[PDB]
Amino acid sequence: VQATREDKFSFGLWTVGWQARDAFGDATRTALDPVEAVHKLAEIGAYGITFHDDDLVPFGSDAQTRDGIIAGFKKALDETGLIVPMVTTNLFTHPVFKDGGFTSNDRSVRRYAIRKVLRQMDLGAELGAKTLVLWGGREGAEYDSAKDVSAALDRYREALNLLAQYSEDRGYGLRFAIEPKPNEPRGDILLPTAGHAIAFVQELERPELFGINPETGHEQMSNLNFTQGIAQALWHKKLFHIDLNGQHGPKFDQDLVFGHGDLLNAFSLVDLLENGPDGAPAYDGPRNFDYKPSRTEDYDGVWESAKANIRMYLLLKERAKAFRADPEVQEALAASKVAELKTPTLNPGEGYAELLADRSAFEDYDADAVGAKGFGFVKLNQLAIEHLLGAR
Amino acid sequence: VQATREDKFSFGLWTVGWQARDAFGDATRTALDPVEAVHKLAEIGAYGITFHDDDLVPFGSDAQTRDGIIAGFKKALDETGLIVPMVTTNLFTHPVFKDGGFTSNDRSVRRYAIRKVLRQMDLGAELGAKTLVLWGGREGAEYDSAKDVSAALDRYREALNLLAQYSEDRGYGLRFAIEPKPNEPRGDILLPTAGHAIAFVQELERPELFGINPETGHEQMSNLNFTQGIAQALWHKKLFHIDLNGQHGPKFDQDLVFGHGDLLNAFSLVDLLENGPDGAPAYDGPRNFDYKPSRTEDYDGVWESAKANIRMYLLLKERAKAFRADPEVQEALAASKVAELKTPTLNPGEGYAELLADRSAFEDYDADAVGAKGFGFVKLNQLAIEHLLGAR
Amino acid sequence: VQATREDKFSFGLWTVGWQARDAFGDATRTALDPVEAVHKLAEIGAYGITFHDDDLVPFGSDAQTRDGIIAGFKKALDETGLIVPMVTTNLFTHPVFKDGGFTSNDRSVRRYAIRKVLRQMDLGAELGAKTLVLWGGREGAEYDSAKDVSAALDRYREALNLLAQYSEDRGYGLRFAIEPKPNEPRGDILLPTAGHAIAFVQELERPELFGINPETGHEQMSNLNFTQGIAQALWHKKLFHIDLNGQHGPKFDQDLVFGHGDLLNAFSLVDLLENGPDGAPAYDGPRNFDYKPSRTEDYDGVWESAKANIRMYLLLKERAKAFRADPEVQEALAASKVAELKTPTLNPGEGYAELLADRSAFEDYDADAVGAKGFGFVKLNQLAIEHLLGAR
Amino acid sequence: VQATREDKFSFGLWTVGWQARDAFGDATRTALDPVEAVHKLAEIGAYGITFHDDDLVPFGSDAQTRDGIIAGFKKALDETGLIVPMVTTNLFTHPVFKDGGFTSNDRSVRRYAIRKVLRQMDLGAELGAKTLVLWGGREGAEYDSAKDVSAALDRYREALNLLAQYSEDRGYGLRFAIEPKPNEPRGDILLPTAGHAIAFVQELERPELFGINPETGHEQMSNLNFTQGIAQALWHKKLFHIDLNGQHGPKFDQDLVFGHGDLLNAFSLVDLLENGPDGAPAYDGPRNFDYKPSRTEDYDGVWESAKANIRMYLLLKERAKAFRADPEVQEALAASKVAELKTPTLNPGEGYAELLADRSAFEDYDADAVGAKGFGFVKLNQLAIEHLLGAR
Ligand SMILES: OC[C@@H](O)[C@@H](O)[C@H](O)[C@@H](O)CO
Ligand SMILES: OC[C@@H](O)[C@@H](O)[C@H](O)[C@@H](O)CO
Ligand SMILES: OC[C@@H](O)[C@@H](O)[C@H](O)[C@@H](O)CO
Ligand SMILES: OC[C@@H](O)[C@@H](O)[C@H](O)[C@@H](O)CO
Ligand SMILES: [Co+2]
Ligand SMILES: [Co+2]
Ligand SMILES: [Co+2]
Ligand SMILES: [Co+2]
Ligand SMILES: [Co+2]
Ligand SMILES: [Co+2]
Ligand SMILES: [Co+2]
Ligand SMILES: [Co+2]
Repeated sequence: VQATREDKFSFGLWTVGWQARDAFGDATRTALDPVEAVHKLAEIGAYGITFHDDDLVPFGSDAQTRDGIIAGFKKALDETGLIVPMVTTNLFTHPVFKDGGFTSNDRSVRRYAIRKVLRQMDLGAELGAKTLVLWGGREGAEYDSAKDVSAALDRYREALNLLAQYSEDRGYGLRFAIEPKPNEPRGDILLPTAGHAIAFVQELERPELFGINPETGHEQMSNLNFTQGIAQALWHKKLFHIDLNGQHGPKFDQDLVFGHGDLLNAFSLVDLLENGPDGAPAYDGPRNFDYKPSRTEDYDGVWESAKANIRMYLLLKERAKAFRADPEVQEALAASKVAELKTPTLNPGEGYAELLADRSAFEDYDADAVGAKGFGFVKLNQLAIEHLLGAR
Repeated sequence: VQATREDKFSFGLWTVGWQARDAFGDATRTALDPVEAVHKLAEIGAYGITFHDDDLVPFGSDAQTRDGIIAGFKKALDETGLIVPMVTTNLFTHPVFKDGGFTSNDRSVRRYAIRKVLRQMDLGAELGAKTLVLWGGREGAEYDSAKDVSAALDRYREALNLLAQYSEDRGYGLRFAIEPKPNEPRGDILLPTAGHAIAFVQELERPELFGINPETGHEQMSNLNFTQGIAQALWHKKLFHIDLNGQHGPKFDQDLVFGHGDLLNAFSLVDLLENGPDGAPAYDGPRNFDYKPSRTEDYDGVWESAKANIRMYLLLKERAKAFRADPEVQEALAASKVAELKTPTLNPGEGYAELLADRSAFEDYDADAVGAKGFGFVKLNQLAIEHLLGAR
Repeated sequence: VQATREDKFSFGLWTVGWQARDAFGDATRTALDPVEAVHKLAEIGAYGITFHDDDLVPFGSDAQTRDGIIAGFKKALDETGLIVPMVTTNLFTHPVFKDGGFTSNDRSVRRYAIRKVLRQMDLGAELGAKTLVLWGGREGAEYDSAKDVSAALDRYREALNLLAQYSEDRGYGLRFAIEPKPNEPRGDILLPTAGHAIAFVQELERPELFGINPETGHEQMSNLNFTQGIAQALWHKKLFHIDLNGQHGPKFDQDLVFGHGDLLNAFSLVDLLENGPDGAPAYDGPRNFDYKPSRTEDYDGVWESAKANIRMYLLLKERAKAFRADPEVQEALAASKVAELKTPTLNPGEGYAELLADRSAFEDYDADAVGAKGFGFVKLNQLAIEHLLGAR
Repeated sequence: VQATREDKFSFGLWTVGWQARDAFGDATRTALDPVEAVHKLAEIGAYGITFHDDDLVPFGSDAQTRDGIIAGFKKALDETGLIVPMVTTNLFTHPVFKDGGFTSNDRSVRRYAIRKVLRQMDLGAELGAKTLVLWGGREGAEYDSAKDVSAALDRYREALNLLAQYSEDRGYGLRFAIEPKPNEPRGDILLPTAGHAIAFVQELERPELFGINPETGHEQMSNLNFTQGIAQALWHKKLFHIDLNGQHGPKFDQDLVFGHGDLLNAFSLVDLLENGPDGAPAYDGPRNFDYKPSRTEDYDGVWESAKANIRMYLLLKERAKAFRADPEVQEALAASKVAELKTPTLNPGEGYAELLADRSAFEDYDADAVGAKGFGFVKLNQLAIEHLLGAR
């Protein structure tokens, strides 16, 4: 397979552009020119690109410099036909953000953070972005007493309400997606899982403008089931965006190519996204790859790794399709009663009164006999893996 | 120290009554008599007792026996002065619940689970319980293709809506607390964290009636910060109840005495619960110990371990108060700007327009000078710890 | 694909025989007769069976019963052609072993554990078993002050040394395999990893008679790389047996079918065992499956899962073979310099002085230039997954 | 409590000198001058300093430069009375080491790695160092097919045998300590735990010269019991050095101050090292703090955090002593039979033949009765914790 713009594969400028300076060593690669990055991505099939303000414009560029950069950027976008679906702001690199942006203990830092974001919203709106992604990487703590969480969530909410206001007033029409992460770089990060971020969003002034941008590895850093969490995000209708990558459980942030960590979970994720209700995908935003080319690689390895993300997604998609169209899989699903979960437990018009009255629901229920019937879940799981292995 | 009824220490009947039959070996202790349990716990200082229907009344007890049992139990309560703050239902032991109660693929099991709960609701109502705790231990899966999560959430919701309805109509006045857990016994349990459970409750028909019952060990099973998650729950006003115990990170469910796992996090948690605003506790519900006396112990070790839960909470409370009252701590708190997070980021009446007009928040802001100043967090953490060690 | 006796797949009687009584619920399956188990497994393609003394003969059977059971068992093996390659002893189920067998703090329990084992050694020898597997599931602790580790290691060694003495003297010719596990059932188990077990064995009196029996899920419970750990056991020549199963990182012991956990690692493992030096396998013992049919299944599901293990292993082998046989893989391997690690760092007869005199090894070495060339590892890995996926 | 030279606290130059440049942000502190560090460390009570070659002399310094730094360095040592008990080599920062030093797939880097190390050995020898620590941080892989583990161990061994030959010919009298780490910076690092490292070492040519340098946080990254691993290292007599710090389970490398992570295990660890065999410590080497002052701190914070390390150790030492001196603990120890483990299982001159003849060890053994007695481990643990809290 080959990707089409229909696939909606995007990459962050900072993925293919990571110079591979890790916590223990120097960069192994030279910087990638953003224009060059646009051309290369277009060429591999990406439909869009995303970036943090500071990825494009060096922190502290004068207006002439910044203006020049933006202009060339837009020219490259025009020429390749790539779009900018989302934009984001770097609130974690500069020493000033060492205790966070929106929730730094220092009031002046909080005011500055908001201004940095507003400035990025303007640039996003001008490039046509539809969503503003917010990754509060420095919002959190290494020690429990250093941060008042309640005060922190109030401050977080306070900054976000202002951003929605500004957008709505300017008629920018942006949506906002909060990106959860459990830890790294802070010992513990606020809004640690997709669950925590959805519950928070529900407390904003204009909740309908807010959703989440969950990332594969972030949920796997807590050993959570990524597909299962995505399923819940879809049930809430809060999956505004998605970051795809690979990770090997609880350890530092690996940012591997999507599919290179937990393959089986990658497989069920692609099944959930594409084999949505009514034939169609359950999700229609960008399929964003938020990964990093391993430090052992050079620029050839960088493009290889970019192509690997798309290949991995398309291969899994193919196998998910085949899986569902297999009459033996259907038979297994029927035997496992997967679809029976979709039928209400209560009959149409039945309330507690009638249920209470139904002797077959309690008084005459043979718990023991039902408890002895197998669900055939293992056999179903085996068919799924055989499809993934191209054995069926 | 000594526990008072005002401390509100409660224990589940299944805690001191755990016969220590684990996944790999037989019970090392004989069955605990419920009346004895009531007597024993009243003696150690508990103010209330909780139980699952099946802890008290053997599954499949005839009306006569059931009544018999309840009546004796009520005497014990009477005699002792213990109350039943919350009640719960066992939807995980009997083989019929191997795929869940409320979200079992099998529709007949779902109907049965509802009926089983309704009945405990009545008993609870009759015993004066104010909360119904729901632990969906078998709601989940071992294999991704075996459970439609979205359908399961719909069915979970459908069952809860009905319980609320019934409670309201019978005038039971119950509140409902969902207990999240990441895994064990299912490979992955639905509503894996406090966050996922709060997000869910928010989608119910009478959300004001639902909250959560987070457990120390459940959150630590995913290596999450328990204190920080409880802080978020209180922010949301969804801490209906709390289960206290100990755990040593991501491994099987250990159920150790509270403070026997992550000691630093038990300290910070007691601090958060008791050193609430207006001097007073941030939480006024039962401090329930949901733990297990280790298998190597006999009944002496059983009572020893029950008392240890109370001693641990009281010893930590004592140090948390001393911590807060220390002038040097007050000095560290100030240097760390912990309270500055409570002051709004914006001046009263300021909106994006005025913030954009402030050159000092961006254009003339010296991020470099601000980024060079330290927060003094390590010194603050060291003082907290010396207070915990009784070294100050 | 079809299994042959030369594949040497074995199953423990306790695998397919697990009644599914977990820590939270009652058994969902009836007991499996050992004889039926023998016919069933011979039937799905296994070449041998393994068992715990107590799996075959109920703890506390008189010699008449015991003898009767052994004779029937022997007939079954007889009629089916299945062998008993290894035997083990249950030193974890009975309450007496709550603090361990060989390392119980109680001296009487230690003497008893040894006797229990000596007897199982007699049975194993009579059945033709060649290896005695020892899984010290109860050796360890929940609390640090409860167990003197040093004393524990002396006592573990004392017992093992006697076992070797006995076998050697009765001429049983047995080999001993220690099975490492990090936790469950004890909070922490002694000799937690393949490394710790190997180091320990090196200290015995007849170390040549001792090795390890590492299990997939055991090493994954610590988020360790199973394949890499086996590679090290092979380098030391201590891989005497191997238990295969699946697990999803650090959580309770799942014991899923082999390959249903970390699929990518299951792949690299088959590759390591089968594509040994010179086409031939690097390992020659039994490929034992120590898994459990999920609690949600009935006997149909049980036989299904037994076959899933064999299937998984043969599908993976087929793909690992193809991977290595692929000229493009062979080319990527050359580019990544994988085989270059086999060339000694030093020239033949080169020592520190010749090395110190080689200016090209340091003085004239261009680290910057070498530092910039990529290893092409992403590409090589992408090739491996495409083979696994059957896309190549 | 104040530190003495007898306490033997040492710090690596790179601990206090860490500029806080992490994987996600710029450095928040300026460079620390080495002479300054020696002076500041002498002042807080450290008895020695350690360093990587590159921490002292910038990579690629000419000889004049290199020579001047050493001379200055030695003068500071001289003036303060501080010693250099161990030295190490940076085989992880420079890009040339992206695939490892001693086990790089590239043969020229391997040769270069050995030369860089021999050079550091000469300087260590000149400074009086007695141990060479080797942390193989870049040895491992991100992908299984990228690294031939067996060949990697051969090359690791080839290099170490050479280092030993050199030291021994020259009369340096060094001892070598391998430092294990499960991951970070590599996805999986070779010799991941203390056990893997000890087993490896037993395979070298002059094993008596090799041991390990385990680090608190490195074992905890795998959720292993650090005290228990140290106990096993002591039993093998391979504890040549120790790195102390704090960590909160499996997540990125935190490098907190000793005791700021798992406080309970920090306590049992100090009890193990100090309440040794006679009355005397079980370990006699340096107590090295390999930690990092949090990114949120300035140099005031740096010096505070250095002191905190020493303060945590001395406070725990004090409590460990008090614990063991308590008659109630002695009583709890007696009831738990801790000391009974130290008594051989067999009576003097008893072998399998005499054990087999003892009907009481099996035939007449009342296992049911023994299994019913408790060990009182919880009560013992509760006494330990109360000593820790200064509650007794
Ligand atoms: O782990 C870093 C995180 O994954 C980051 O890349 C965010 O996605 C970005 O700052 C918002 O788009
Ligand atoms: O881990 C089991 C869980 O913690 C359980 O004990 C519940 O809390 C109970 O079913 C509701 O009270
Ligand atoms: O986790 C249980 C363990 O894996 C067990 O099944 C052993 O392998 C057996 O006791 C020795 O063969
Ligand atoms: O994870 C960093 C590691 O702990 C390191 O600082 C080593 O100790 C050093 O390279 C050898 O001393
Ligand atoms: Co990320
Ligand atoms: Co991301
Ligand atoms: Co629990
Ligand atoms: Co609970
Ligand atoms: Co096992
Ligand atoms: Co096993
Ligand atoms: Co370290
Ligand atoms: Co270290």
